[PDB]
Amino acid sequence: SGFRKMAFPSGKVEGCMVQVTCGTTTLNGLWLDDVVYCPRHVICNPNYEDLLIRKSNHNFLVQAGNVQLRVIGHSMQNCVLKLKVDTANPKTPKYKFVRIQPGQTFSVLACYNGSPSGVYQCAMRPNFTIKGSFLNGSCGSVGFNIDYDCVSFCYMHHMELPTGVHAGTDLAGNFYGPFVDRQTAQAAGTDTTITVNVLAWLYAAVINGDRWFLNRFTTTLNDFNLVAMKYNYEPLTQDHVDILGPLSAQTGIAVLDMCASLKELLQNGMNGRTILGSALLEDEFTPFDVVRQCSGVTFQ
Amino acid sequence: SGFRKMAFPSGKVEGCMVQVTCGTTTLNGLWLDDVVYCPRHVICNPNYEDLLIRKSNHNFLVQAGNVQLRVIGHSMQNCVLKLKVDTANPKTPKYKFVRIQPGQTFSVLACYNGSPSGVYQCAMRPNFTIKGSFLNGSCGSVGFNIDYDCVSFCYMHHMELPTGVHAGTDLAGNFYGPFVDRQTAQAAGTDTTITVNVLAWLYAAVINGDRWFLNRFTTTLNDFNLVAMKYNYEPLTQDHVDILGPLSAQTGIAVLDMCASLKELLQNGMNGRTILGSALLEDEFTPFDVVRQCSGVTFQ
Ligand SMILES: *[C@H](O)[C@H](C[C@@H]1CCNC1=O)NC(=O)[C@H](CC(C)(C)C)NC(=O)[C@@H](NC(=O)OCc1ccccc1)C1CC1
Ligand SMILES: *[C@H](O)[C@H](C[C@@H]1CCNC1=O)NC(=O)[C@H](CC(C)(C)C)NC(=O)[C@@H](NC(=O)OCc1ccccc1)C1CC1
Repeated sequence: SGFRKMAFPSGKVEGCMVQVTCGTTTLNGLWLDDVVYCPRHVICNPNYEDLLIRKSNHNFLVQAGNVQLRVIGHSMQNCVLKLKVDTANPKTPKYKFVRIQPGQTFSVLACYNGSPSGVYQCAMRPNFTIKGSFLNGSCGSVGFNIDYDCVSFCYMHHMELPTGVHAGTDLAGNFYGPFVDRQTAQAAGTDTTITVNVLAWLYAAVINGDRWFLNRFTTTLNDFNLVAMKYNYEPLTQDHVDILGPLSAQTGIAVLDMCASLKELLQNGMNGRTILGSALLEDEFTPFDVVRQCSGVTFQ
Repeated sequence: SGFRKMAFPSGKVEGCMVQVTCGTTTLNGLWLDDVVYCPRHVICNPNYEDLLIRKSNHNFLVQAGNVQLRVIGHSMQNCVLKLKVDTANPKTPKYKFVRIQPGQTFSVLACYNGSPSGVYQCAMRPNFTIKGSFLNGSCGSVGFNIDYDCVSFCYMHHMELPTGVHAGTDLAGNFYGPFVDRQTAQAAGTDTTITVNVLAWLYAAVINGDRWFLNRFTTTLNDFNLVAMKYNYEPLTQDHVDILGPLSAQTGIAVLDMCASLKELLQNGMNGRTILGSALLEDEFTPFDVVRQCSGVTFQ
């Protein structure tokens, strides 16, 4: 038992990170097959693709450790550079590129100079930012989930907004949210709490022996949603309730009783008590995250 | 910027996890060179020396993916079994076996049937437990730190105590804390807060822009101590103050002044405010961890 913020194991992603140097800018790249994916602003109100046509293949130093990968061709797909190199990465996992939805979580392998520094779990916030940990040179670090043996890359890091939150793209180069890879003013937008995740985390708490917050008040999805709007919570939908099925069925607490639990926590606070070692309602565990961890799902 | 609970990348440990089955008991083992380390209760108020002498090398199916490893010897060092096998692990990294002190952190690569499930950080609490995430079948999972390219193995899991906390050994088989690997009633003992860690996380907060908790008050080492023991915080030594020097100089906040901040936080609480997104005072970040995350250090 116990419950912790758990990342995927990152060896499948570690074996892909490369350093991409161009001019006096260095950042990270993702080497899959004979392609290196990286943020286009390594070539830097830019006209990126005017700036790209003025580039040559030999202008791009790609270093997989202490071995120089040589670029045989390049193209730009939205906000990512794709660098065609002369070597297939023999450590290329089975992979896909996916675009995650907000509320969904993923592991970030933060890198600098091609080298993995640490791994941690993030959620895509409702305002299309992530609360990451990223310094100068961490761009090109990827987020990912694993299913069985296949890596689903969902995030690549590009920028930090003034409120200390982070913004990036999928591996197709399209930003999450209304951000651009340009050093002009832009703000994260107001965030909201991922309600379905909070409820998932309360189930996890029950599955682990935290029941002090429970009651047997019930509620309707409509009455609950009136309260969710009052406290800056995302609306709860019947689809959310459905995904919460397995969790409810394992604990014996109907979704709508646990929603009534959430409501009393929202109106009365937690009153000096902690849930799973936290004094706040945690919203970065999906239902799938709860089920995987509380049942020991592993990955080949 | 940002500060999140960050694990070492796990791929060097991933290449060393195997499945160890004996009788009907399966748990995880660590395969370095031609030796597989695992919890000794895999051969299970027993008598382990008697139980071991009754075992043959063929009783141990050590299973590495789809490559059965032939056992060709065995021995018991305290609570760990050492299974010499006929193949040296080609993916053996540079490694060390270290016994860590309380307050020190490490990453845990939770595993099941020799397959990684996730990675996360933990601290050796002062009562020699850890607050992990471990189910049936997770024994043999290791805790570790990474330095340049060297894996310092420091923990191997064995058991969960009734409070939901977790107990284990170093890789020389010696338990942390008074605990024994048998189904005899044993409780964790009273835990305390790692004061030096809380102060380091206060600095992380400062480096990341949370200053609301600071003040111009100051204190003596003993006066702040007089307060820590009131609140179950552990003594702060002058050795700890020294270790906080780098953080003190980078922020220009003297440690005894940060102690004054923490003192005020202990006597008044957080009163609705968060620090680094927590409403409790976090103690599972060492000064190391802060400097490494807030400066970006990597691992080849
Ligand atoms: C890639 O290594 C870095 C990562 C940044 C640096 C520290 N933390 C990070 O996540 N990315 C950048 O340096 C980008 C470069 C561009 C903009 C993608 C070309 N710059 C930023 O992250 C800057 N953010 C920014 O420009 O956001 C909009 C903004 C808001 C207010 C005033 C001006 C601009 C920020 C580091 C300076
Ligand atoms: C190895 O896979 C497991 C890991 C445990 C299982 C659940 N979570 C974990 O971290 N280890 C065990 O099953 C041990 C086996 C021994 C005792 C180490 C040989 N058993 C336990 O963890 C059990 N706890 C226990 O025996 O603690 C002492 C105790 C306390 C109170 C009353 C009696 C005994 C418990 C999981 C079943």
